[PDB]
Amino acid sequence: MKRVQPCSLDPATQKLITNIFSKEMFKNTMALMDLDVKKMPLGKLSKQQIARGFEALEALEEALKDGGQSLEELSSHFYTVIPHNFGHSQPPPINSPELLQAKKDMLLVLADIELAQALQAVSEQEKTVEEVPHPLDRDYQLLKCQLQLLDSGAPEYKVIQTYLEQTGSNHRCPTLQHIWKVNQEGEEDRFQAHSKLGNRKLLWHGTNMAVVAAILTSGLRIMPHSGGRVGKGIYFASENSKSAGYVIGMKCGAHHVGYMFLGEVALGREHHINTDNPSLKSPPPGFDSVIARGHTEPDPTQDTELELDGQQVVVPQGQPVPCPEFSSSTFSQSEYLIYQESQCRLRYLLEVH
Ligand SMILES: C[C@H](NC(=O)CCc1nc2ccccc2c(=O)[nH]1)c1ccc(S(N)(=O)=O)cc1
Repeated sequence: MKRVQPCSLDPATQKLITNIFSKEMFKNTMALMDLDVKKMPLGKLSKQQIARGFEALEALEEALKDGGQSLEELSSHFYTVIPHNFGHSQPPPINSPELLQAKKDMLLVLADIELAQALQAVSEQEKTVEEVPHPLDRDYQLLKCQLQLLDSGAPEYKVIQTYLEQTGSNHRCPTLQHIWKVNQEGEEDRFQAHSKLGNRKLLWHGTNMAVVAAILTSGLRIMPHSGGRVGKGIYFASENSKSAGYVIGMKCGAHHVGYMFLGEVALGREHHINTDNPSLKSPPPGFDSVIARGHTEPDPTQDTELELDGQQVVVPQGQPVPCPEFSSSTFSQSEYLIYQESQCRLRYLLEVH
């Protein structure tokens, strides 16, 4: 009988680790994506199944763009590979770009749920040691990501709170509960490659609770089937309200808990666009980033800076104001795009209610 060592984590961090590895959380997310958890339990999810789903979506995409299989037949194959639940009615045929991308996105999220399950598999060294860490220590250790909870008077704390408050929704701004500093080392080496590149900004990235463990383990990633209104890159926002739209939170007790990242992004020379371009795979030549510019932007006259690893990083502090040059943009709020994973380092994780 092995000893369970006492937990080293503070209460807030124990809660985070409980939440981002929660089996209920993961199954709730699968239900929210219309998956049939009975047919596709967490422990049964595999990389092969996910890869087969992407092959089925690739066939669908080719059909959508002959005498090949019907969209219904090809949809049926996808739905056999990745079981869905629509209260035991037929699932719907995947017959639009929008629905195709929504299934790609679902699988990208499912891939990160499978990553978290794979991470948790018990190693052989763990079966042999006579003492084990507390389970929340074990789970924290698996991330290979240093988290340090910040208190009120950490130098950046007020700056981050201000960014959240001034750029979050005016009527029901998310309520800040915790901030952690995030150090995923060996993001370090690849990030140091952009050390010459100025124009760094701290930007919001909101996400599903179900992908937080994966992000902490592996950083923000660009995968083969990722897409959106500015193409195949990593998406950020300068307005918390925009990123908060992507936060899938979870009911815990009387409240709704969600997580948002702050990334330091080396934007370099910006290419500004004012119309959607879902086909982009890089900036144009001589540019380091693409900014889909919104009707509004956090008032640039109120920008401050933080010093992170000896570099100045801009942090907006202003309420959003109108930008006359982009009053006719297809974007209400800006989307900031990088097309190399190396141009972002995770810096902070916020718990918001
Ligand atoms: C489908 C899901 N996408 C998101 O979570 C997008 C979240 C998001 N989109 C934004 C778009 C514009 C501006 C801001 C954001 C943002 O803050 N989050 C996703 C989840 C996981 C992955 S992975 N496993 O390839 O690293 C990729 C994509």
